[PDB]
Amino acid sequence: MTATLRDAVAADLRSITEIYRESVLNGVATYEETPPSEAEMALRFSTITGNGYPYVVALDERGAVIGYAYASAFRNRTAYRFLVEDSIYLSPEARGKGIGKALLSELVGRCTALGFRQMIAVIGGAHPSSIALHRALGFELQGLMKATGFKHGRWLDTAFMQRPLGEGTATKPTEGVYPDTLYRS
Amino acid sequence: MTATLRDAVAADLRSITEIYRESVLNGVATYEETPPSEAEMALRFSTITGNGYPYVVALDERGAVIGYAYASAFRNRTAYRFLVEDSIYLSPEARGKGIGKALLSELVGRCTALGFRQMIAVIGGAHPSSIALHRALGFELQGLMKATGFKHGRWLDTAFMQRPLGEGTATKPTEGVYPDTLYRS
Repeated sequence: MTATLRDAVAADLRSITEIYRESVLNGVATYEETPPSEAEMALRFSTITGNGYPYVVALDERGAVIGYAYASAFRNRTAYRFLVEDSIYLSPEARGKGIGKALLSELVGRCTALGFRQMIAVIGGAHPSSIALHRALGFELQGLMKATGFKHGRWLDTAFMQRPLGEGTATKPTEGVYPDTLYRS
Repeated sequence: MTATLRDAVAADLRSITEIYRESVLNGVATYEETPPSEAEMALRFSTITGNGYPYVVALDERGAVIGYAYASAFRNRTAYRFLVEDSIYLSPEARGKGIGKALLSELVGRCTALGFRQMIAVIGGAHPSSIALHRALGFELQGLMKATGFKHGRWLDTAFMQRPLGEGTATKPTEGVYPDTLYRS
């Protein structure tokens, strides 16, 4: 079935926070240990969206948020301004329904339209299902940083994947229009 | 000769700031574009050293600072606490003299002694002499993130290298002692 996506709003933060909490506690996708409060998630949302990045939710048939995704900086240093990193979190019962693919497709398309040139995924635990999702969307595995995380009493590998966006490295970005305007001072 | 190294102090701030400034303006080792103020560099210094990470300077024959290096988090999320990232900056005059190797060796040694387990280098521009320096101290190239920076009018690659520290992945860390005590909330 076609996923139902829309941009996230403030009113989604409670559900976002719950989804992320489950991931923090039970998964390896995030290397955070203590679930952030809704207030903290809301600050993060404010910052990401204030920087012009897309932040979207997936909805079930009744309109409830069952997953979310956003792009943000890999690192917010000037020279990295044309690079984005994707983050995707599905509630357990939203998995296996093509919703990850839809969220990632949305991020890829949005960031293409906005003028970013490369997208990186930093995959906690190097989980094969997350690697495969990204591969499905045209990311290529760039490397595996072994034993870089420690969570749930285990050493974790961290996979790095990358996809070009739009013109990629082929052209110079247009001066003075977003996202060239990020991180300038 | 053998390099002269010591821990950085507040009195080294001007030299640190000026060395970094030159790197910001002229180089690809940092993807920052605008030189930070001394006050900003001070905040960074305090933060790094307040987390227990080593921050050292190299001196010339007059005792003046001619290079510096530090370790810090790759990302400050809990599960990354046993991972450090190295940063090394030499003034133009300190180059070609083995000082880079002394500084890197010092960071490796210190971080090993302190109980970190992995070190990553994120090498701006995939600069060949930086890659070579790191390879000589046992780092291995993990991946090349193509066209991830844009500086001086050109697309830059970013190389990721890694070296295990001490026991590496072979044992579990000791609970309750540094650096297990970092990023716990």
